[PDB]
Amino acid sequence: QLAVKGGEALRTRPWPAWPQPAPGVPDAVADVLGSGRWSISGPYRGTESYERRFARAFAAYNGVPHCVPAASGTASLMLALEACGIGAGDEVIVPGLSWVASGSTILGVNAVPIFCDVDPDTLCLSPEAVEAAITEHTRAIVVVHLYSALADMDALSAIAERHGLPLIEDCAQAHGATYRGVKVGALATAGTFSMQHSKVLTSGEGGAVITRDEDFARRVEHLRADGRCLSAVPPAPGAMELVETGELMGNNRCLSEFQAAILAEQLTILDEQNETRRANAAHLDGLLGELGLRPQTTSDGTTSRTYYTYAVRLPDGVLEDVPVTDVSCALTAELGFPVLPSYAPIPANRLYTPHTRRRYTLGLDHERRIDPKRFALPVCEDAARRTVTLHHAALLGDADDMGDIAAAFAKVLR
Amino acid sequence: QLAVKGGEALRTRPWPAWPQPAPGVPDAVADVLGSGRWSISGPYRGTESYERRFARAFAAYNGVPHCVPAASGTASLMLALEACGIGAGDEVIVPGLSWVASGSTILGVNAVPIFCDVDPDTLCLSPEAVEAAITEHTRAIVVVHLYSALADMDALSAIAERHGLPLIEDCAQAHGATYRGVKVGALATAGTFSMQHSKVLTSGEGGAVITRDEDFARRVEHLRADGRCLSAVPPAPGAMELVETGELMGNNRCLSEFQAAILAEQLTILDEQNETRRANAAHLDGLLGELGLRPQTTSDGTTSRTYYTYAVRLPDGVLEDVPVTDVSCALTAELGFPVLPSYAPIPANRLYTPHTRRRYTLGLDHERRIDPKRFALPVCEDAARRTVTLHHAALLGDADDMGDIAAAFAKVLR
Ligand SMILES: Cc1ncc(COP(=O)(O)O)c(CN[C@@H]2C[C@H](N)[C@@H](O)[C@H](O)[C@H]2O)c1O
Ligand SMILES: Cc1ncc(COP(=O)(O)O)c(CN[C@@H]2C[C@H](N)[C@@H](O)[C@H](O)[C@H]2O)c1O
Repeated sequence: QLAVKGGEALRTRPWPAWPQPAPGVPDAVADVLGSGRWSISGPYRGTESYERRFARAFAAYNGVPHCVPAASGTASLMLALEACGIGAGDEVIVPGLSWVASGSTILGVNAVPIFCDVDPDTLCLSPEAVEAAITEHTRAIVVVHLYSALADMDALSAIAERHGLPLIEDCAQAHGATYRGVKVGALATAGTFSMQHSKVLTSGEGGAVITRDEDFARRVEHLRADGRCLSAVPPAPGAMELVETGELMGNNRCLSEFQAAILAEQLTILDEQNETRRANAAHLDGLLGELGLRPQTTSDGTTSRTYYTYAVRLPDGVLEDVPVTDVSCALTAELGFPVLPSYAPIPANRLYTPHTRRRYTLGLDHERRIDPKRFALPVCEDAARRTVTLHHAALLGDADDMGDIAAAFAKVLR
Repeated sequence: QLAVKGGEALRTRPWPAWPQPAPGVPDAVADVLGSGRWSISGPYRGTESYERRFARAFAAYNGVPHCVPAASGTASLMLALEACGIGAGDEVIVPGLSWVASGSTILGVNAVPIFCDVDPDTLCLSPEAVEAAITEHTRAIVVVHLYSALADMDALSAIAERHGLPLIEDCAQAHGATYRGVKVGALATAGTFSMQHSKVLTSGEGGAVITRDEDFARRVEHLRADGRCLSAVPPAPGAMELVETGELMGNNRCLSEFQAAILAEQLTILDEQNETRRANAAHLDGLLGELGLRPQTTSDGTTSRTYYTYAVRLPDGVLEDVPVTDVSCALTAELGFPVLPSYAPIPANRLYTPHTRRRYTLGLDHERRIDPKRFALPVCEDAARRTVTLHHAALLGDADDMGDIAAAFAKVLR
């Protein structure tokens, strides 16, 4: 009966393509091609760079005054980290359940990630877990709005404010979502974004840092352009717009003109796309609830959700002896679309191997601190055993598609 | 009479635009747009990624079996360093005279850069300096083919081999140059490239690592894709092509498909554009020689030069107490094209401030070793005080263009 064991698939036809190119992209790219400036680090040519146009637009969209575009969400994390003053030996609190980059970025600026457990329904950083993990070395909190949920920002902001800690929102999986009507990434110290391929807003690769703090964005600017930042006023044509101010050392984490032009165009269809997903997901939550599955929920205070990924936990007492990879494999086969397990908890992820990397060999104390064996994360581990996920391309079709998703799940439950 | 001092400029006509888009780009990009895969970290869709196409193109272009593309010349360096096993506290020998990233990339893997003086005429890393600077802590040598010159690679390889030290060629400023017939970056352990805007091969932002060691490439691969590597053979369509091997922890420094596609197109005309620059530079060498200027020279054995930038030392006993910035500012106003001082030596570069980044505060002994105040680089200092430069866009025009350059020099020199 099951396709994985040679049965008939329920469905094999294609799902929606991703990404969906916005209509203005080829013109915007053509204009870049002819501009005589393909990165911000090239000389001023008399008009505004697409790096700036995008920054302006993305800032406006998130309802903040500052944005610094960047090469990747990995870069965005690291820039935001270092702009908070985070450095060698500082503890950064992070959720245990996220893509591996959530741990490796902290490592990459020589800080010590302090993996904290997550809420069992939303899978976002547990505030109770955060308070318990604060030490005298703690210097930042990173919160991920994971898959389709927002974290409990009222509680987290409360803990950050009390302790005098910056709170960074990693919105790689949440673009355009809103908590109490404020766009996610505009609620705390700084917001951080991926525009990698799979993300709801994408240029194949990219990122951004957003903030309400001018000095913060200025530090970020230095950190992404080798200690340079854009002049207040444009210079004459042929002169560098990035000035060697040298307030703070940096590296190059710049976003190309091509990618900036692409994101500006993709941004104009973002909300429409998120509406399509949102509606389909509302439909699915119902169908899957009827089967005893528990979809991921969102924190109280959330006013709109962005579905980067649909995550749903299997019903208690069903397939409890079958490894999730098998379950997810059988679903994949019925559906014609990947259905994958939840991320492993980071300290148990085979991709997280800091002792293999000589960059991090900083002597015994630091090696003890960053040893991932120190972290047990009951909720993350359970979620990893029990929760499967679908990428959001699956939410971009018809209401009928949701029926297929439910049919596959029902089939596999027997 | 000087334009800068109120007078009439010599030239106001515009100079060649840069970058020059290759004719296949729009179609290439449109192909990306509709492909359903905008990065390598997106699932496989039944055809080769542009990342693979460019990679294979650039490997073959350089005479070597392996190429791993990357997000920038900065990433490329850091990838190469970690793939040599460089980590915390290791010393890496580097030239004193180069863009600041040559220093900060080393710092970023927690290593201790050891700036060494250069050859007074080629401005490239001096063999004697390198030999003098070796210690039991040295774990690599990085050499830069600076501006338009190639280093003495036979001399450098010989020192590398004697000491059992890997030798990385930073070829950011030398795409397609050849030493004794062999493509630059194919001469030692690994070659790193920047495709930033201003470089001769560009996608606004981009880079590559090339090597003939398959294991080394595999390590680079892991290091750029968060501990993942492309499968030996493609998976089924819809499956991830990057596989979580667990062999080696990494970070995201992937290059987007859009950039990959652009670089594959721009590769097809690189040789022709290099020929143009070459002929203009030859002719300009003579003209500037007749004024007592000394053009940058290249190492014996160079079989062809890539001009990323035309560098030239001012004549001895002439303007010999006017700041270089002042001379370079005067030439610019005469030429309607930017002419700039050489790089400062990195330890004296205001962009180079380790003390400003708490990331590096690893302890007293480390902090002292990475203090740039420890260094003395007399040749770098002298060249920086007397050398001015023109980006290679100047070299893309006529012989009349070369005469304008000479005629600006002539005029400034009184
Ligand atoms: C919460 C969060 N924080 C930072 C990042 C890092 O963003 P990037 O450097 O753009 O990859 C991501 C990206 N995460 C994705 C996750 C995906 N499973 C993987 O295949 C992909 O390469 C990566 O872009 C994330 O989800
Ligand atoms: C020898 C060498 N090694 C590594 C790099 C680093 O490459 P990227 O990360 O691509 O900038 C460069 C680039 N250097 C350039 C130099 C230029 N003056 C500056 O305005 C520009 O932003 C930068 O890309 C280099 O020349």
